[PDB]
Amino acid sequence: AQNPNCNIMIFHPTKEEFNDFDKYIAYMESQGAHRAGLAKIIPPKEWKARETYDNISEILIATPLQQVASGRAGVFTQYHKKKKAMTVGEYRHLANSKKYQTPPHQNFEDLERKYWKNRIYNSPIYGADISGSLFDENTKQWNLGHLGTIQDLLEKECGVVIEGVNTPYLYFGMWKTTFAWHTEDMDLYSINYLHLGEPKTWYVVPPEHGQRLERLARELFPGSSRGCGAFLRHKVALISPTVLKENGIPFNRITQEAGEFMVTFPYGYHAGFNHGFNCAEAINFATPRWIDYGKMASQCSCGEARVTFSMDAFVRILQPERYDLWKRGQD
Ligand SMILES: O=C(O)CNC(=O)C(=O)O
Ligand SMILES: [Mg+2]
Ligand code: NI
Ligand SMILES: [Zn+2]
Repeated sequence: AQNPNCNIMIFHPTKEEFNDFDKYIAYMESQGAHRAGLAKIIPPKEWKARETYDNISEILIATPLQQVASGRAGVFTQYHKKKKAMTVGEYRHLANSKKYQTPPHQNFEDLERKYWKNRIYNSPIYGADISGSLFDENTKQWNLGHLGTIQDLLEKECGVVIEGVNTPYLYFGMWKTTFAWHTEDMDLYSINYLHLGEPKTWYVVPPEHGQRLERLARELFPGSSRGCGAFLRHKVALISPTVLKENGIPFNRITQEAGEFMVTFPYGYHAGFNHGFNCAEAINFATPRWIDYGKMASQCSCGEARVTFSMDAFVRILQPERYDLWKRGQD
């Protein structure tokens, strides 16, 4: 078995290898990359997502989210308080202000220490989940707005045609903005490109060990666990690496820099934080190997997780027994 310790793998495709996205994903999996839950892909040196980022400041962040924490420094939840709209230029200036900017630090490890020590005492503002793309239409390789759609994959594998669309999302971050522990909707893959700015640190649990993380989360968030049988679908819980190590949960960590792709694999729980002002683009995707994970994906039916239009069909076709109750949650 390839990559039996489930280490995060880093790939350096050539420009020729960068042509066929599906083929490269399948290659990475042939080498065991999925066992980690997460892989990094460094694009060939010839490639670019677009010519410059000089003209992005007038993008609107219609609903910036203030991420307010509750709990202890290594075990907390976050809720999102909606703020008034602002442009990307306004948000950048905010991120760089004395109240929100990255503190002085020695290196990524020192910054990571400061994040876990101090995150809960601040409420950074995240421009998350903004439909759109920063890839130039002329970028033909690994263009996250031109990928094969999940509905087309389901149709090719299973023969059933379904409604729904699959488009990318932009994320504008600042120091301490945080993504809570989660897998993707329907335990899909994700791909994330860091277009510009400061790094993003990731933590990930190997898919084969995801249930160990779930069991710890039920112990650490006991009221949330009684409320919902899949409360990590709410995307609000944080657990630090120190706490994970204390409880024997297998995980790995890596820092993504501008110009790099990350791929998350089906049922790879991940969480992380931004180092400073940045912009990422991400989308879900599927492969033939996903289908069996999609059929088994947990679901939130308490009603909190409330998700896209296109997830309906995935539940309806892959999880017909659950359908009924899940749609009661969504309505
Ligand atoms: O970058 C972020 O805030 C969150 N991204 C992801 O969870 C992803 O790409 O799967
Ligand atoms: Mg603009
Ligand atoms: Ni994700
Ligand atoms: Zn729920």
